[PDB]
Amino acid sequence: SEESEKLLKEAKEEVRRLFEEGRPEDAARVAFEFLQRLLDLGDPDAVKELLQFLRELL
Repeated sequence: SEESEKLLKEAKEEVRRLFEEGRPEDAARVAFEFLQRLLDLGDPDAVKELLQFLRELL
């Protein structure tokens, strides 16, 4: 819902800010943590959107 929507934007802006500073492995741990959250929230569209957001960044 709104909570999935807020977490999704936060996931995008944090994994991007970690990637742009270095840490290719810290940025991926935070994405994997955020993917599982949104999964358990029951929002597969939010995990699908985050995954597409990440692939384009790399």
